[PDB]
Amino acid sequence: GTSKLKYVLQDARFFLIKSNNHENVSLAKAKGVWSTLPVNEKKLNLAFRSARSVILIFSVRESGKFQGFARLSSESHHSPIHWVLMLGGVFKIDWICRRELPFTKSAHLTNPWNEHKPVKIGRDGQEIELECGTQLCLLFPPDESIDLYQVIHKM
Repeated sequence: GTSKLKYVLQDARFFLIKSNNHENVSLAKAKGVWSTLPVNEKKLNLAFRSARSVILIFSVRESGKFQGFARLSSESHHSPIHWVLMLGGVFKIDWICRRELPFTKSAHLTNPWNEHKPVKIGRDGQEIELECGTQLCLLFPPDESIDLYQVIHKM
């Protein structure tokens, strides 16, 4: 069901994460971490202290899809992660959906914080407005392997 998901998304902040390869999103899915460049690190750190939930939505560049989304559980903090690359600290994340979603299913969603361009268009780190980000997350296929009870307890 979607109800606990809606609870987690309530008044959350959303950010578009662009990755240039699948290897890094596979590592993120496996180890519950992410790292980004400092301009985005400072944005995410400010947003983490600001909101009940800060959601990253992942897209690998040239794939035509989003690869899932996750929730910040930490601020960035400085075991070396062997990304396929000046980086910042490491955020710990909790995955809410590890399922893909093709851009063709999100064509009706525009992002007011990026000139109302379709939500798939955006620089790495681009913030997604509340309602667009919420509906984008609800578009993903339900990930039956994930239990949001643990995640709700961290709010």
